[PDB]
Amino acid sequence: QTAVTGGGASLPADLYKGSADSILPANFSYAVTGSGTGKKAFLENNSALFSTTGTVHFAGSDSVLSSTELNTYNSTYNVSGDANRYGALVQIPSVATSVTIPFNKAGSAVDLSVTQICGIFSGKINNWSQLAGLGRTGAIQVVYRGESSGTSELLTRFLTSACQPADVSGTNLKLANGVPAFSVQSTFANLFTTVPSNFVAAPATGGSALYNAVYAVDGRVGYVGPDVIPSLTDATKVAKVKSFSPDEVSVQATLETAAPPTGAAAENPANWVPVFGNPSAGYPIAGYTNFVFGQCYKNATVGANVRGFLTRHYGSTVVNGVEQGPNDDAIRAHKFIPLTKAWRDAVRARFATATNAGAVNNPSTCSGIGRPL
Repeated sequence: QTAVTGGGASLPADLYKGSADSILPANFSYAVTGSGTGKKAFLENNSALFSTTGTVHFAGSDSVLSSTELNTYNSTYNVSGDANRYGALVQIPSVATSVTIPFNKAGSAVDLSVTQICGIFSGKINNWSQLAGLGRTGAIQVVYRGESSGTSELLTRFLTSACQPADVSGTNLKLANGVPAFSVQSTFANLFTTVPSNFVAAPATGGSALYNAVYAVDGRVGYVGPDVIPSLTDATKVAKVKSFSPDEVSVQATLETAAPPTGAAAENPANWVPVFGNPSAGYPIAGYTNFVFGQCYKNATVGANVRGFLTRHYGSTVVNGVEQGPNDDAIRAHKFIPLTKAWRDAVRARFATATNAGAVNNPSTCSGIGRPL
């Protein structure tokens, strides 16, 4: 009977549950809501947001925990001396992912420069004829996620980092340094003083509904994680960016540029999710999608089930002479990027190994405390 209740981000949802190769155990549930609702469900321990009851045990999110979220959590659920505290939370990367740019406009292969992508998503470029050489004409309608979304956060972090003032001049983006500028937003509409009229919210929650909305009306463009894309390589339907298809992220220029935190750095959940807004090589729109767990569970079987999952997902095996995580074949089959060995080792050592003071249901740290039965 023991249930492990979660949900959140749509981007990794099919890797996690519902496919023949999905990686969460059978007793883990995963209600797809988008990352913002997932974080709220965990942080406020509110399973109604996952259409169920009881304690929320985890969330998936491709939106990082904010400073305010962490401080509110600590001061509510991890109070010094409080016998009723839940304890610390755990934020860890799960896989890395690109963000893809599906579009619905017949013609030749499309390769967008940084300037052009910035122009489309700011509203500056609003007609296909304004994209030189693409052989296309007509209004561009941009489909975006109405709910708080990790995919939105990943895309807007890239746009904030890469777009120059001249790329977004003459738009409704909120000002920075006196000029329109992208900012990091999990609620995409919050980029703007007023949303331009050629931007439309997807008609249902989740990236797959956004994807289908792109193909419902000629001339649309959107943004979505790669798993739902039927073909990442068909540049007549999924744009290249800077000459790269979305399966050409440079692991060297992204994941390998940050090592796992240690010591007090490892006690701070924010340090477990590096961000790479402007990679020096390769397909440039990429980041981590993450889990949020409790460190401590009053239900010992939930704690054991979480540790067991972590031991597999962050494990290490040598297959055909090549080291990999145990789930890496499924990760790649879902069009995602496995974590590097250093990160898997660090997560496994700290969070999955019960004798470690930082581990899920470590007897010393978690003694008498935890998320409720």
